[PDB]
Amino acid sequence: AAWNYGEVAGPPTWKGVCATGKRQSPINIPLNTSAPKVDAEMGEFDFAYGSFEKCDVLNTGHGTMQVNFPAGNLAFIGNMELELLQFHFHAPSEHAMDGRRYAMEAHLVHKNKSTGNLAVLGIMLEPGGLIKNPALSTALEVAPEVPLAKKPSPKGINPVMLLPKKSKAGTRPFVHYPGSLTTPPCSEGVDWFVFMQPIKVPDSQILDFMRFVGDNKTYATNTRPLQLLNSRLVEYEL
Amino acid sequence: AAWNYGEVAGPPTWKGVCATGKRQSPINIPLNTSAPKVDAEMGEFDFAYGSFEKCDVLNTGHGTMQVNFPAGNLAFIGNMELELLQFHFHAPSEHAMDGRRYAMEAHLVHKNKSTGNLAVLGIMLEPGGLIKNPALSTALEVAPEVPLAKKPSPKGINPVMLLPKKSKAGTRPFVHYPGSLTTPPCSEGVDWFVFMQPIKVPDSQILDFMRFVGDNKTYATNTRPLQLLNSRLVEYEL
Ligand SMILES: O=P([O-])(O)O
Ligand SMILES: O=P([O-])(O)O
Ligand SMILES: O=P([O-])(O)O
Ligand SMILES: O=P([O-])(O)O
Ligand SMILES: O=P([O-])(O)O
Ligand SMILES: O=P([O-])(O)O
Ligand SMILES: [Zn+2]
Ligand SMILES: [Zn+2]
Repeated sequence: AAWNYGEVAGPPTWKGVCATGKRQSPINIPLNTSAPKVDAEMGEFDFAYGSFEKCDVLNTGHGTMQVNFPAGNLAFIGNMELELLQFHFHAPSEHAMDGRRYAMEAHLVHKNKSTGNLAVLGIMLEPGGLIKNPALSTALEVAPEVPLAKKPSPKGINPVMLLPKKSKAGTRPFVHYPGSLTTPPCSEGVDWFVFMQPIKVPDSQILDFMRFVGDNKTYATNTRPLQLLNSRLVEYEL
Repeated sequence: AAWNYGEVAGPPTWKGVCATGKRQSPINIPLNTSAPKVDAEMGEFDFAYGSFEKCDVLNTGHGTMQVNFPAGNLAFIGNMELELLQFHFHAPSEHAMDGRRYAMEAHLVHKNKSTGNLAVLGIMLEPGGLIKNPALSTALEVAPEVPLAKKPSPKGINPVMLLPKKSKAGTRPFVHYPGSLTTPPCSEGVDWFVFMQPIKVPDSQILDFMRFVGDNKTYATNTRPLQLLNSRLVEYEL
């Protein structure tokens, strides 16, 4: 009949810009579309991330844990310098590609040192991996139980492990578009770069994360529904 | 302000008995409780599932697939004859054990020949299994992806495979309680038997099922919240 489970009741009740905004994330990312793809002409990312950062792991109390970093983790793109602030995860992925979401999505949030605005790199996490992603692994182990608490992690964290390998041609193809934080206050003016290439994590880790989101008592999600592109352009650095 | 993702939005708005009835499923099943427990004194289940070749797999448009059986598969418990009509699944589990849901719950739905009620057997699926479960596997393989569509299974689907292994005393401990269907119209007078011993399953299959629940484009759940026990008691045949 006309009964369903439906989507989580949360997001559609969010107020503020979350409802009125016209530049909201996440959005769909067409990549097998018939429409012309506007090249972002921005170059390739160059990453200067540390290999054993010492991090605070916060429990955001909204599902994901948040691994915070000290300065000196820099990513370079389009003549700007982005500094890494923190990473966290969402399951399922928040962006889709051609309408389809992935098992998880890592978000690596940066400050644009050039501008002061927020930049966010999104990486899709796919099931099927056989090597435990140590960044995600450490972030699940150190994650404090009490919401809004934060323990320092004993192990180091290499955030490079949440980025795609360079392809056979040396690229890390991506798409770029202006958007917003995916959680309240859903603030706009955020620059989004989303990597086309997923990383393969093991299925155990994805379930571990959904378990974390469900507070070790069930399996839950923490993703916002797709938003309307509106008059925005997605730019492709393939 | 405060905000969350929440749970799915559909269930709390299901109407009719879903809302008014006082014998609804699922429920939390205490086990590590001081409280004394009423023994079911019903003996152990015996299974005579035979006519499992040539059965249909149906996509219900409500998340799970449903493996329909022909007449002739019987289960016996107490003085009672349970005729298997179909099985399907939920992720995460619908019933909880001390407030803990498992990754999946299998529901084998029978007609109780002896009372003219339905009877539902309920098995928890945990991750961490080394062998694909064959019933769940074929269910996933054969299940048509188009909603409302059904397809005959080429291979035979042995429903016994969804039952936990006998304990080191020859038994499969379970709890019994009168409840309802977990989906609308939530009709009451369903006999629930929930087994206490989960079956371990490869994480691949759990994500594959959550994938199926998500129209093969996301990962989603299909579970109703827990329901008040009210006047009932839970019978334990441990
Ligand atoms: O440091 P990368 O950007 O060459 O990996
Ligand atoms: O920035 P490079 O040294 O990884 O090419
Ligand atoms: O990609 P899978 O086979 O781990 O589900
Ligand atoms: O950084 P997010 O949580 O707003 O996506
Ligand atoms: O393989 P497990 O650790 O997810 O059970
Ligand atoms: O068999 P159920 O899922 O309607 O309880
Ligand atoms: Zn995020
Ligand atoms: Zn069910």
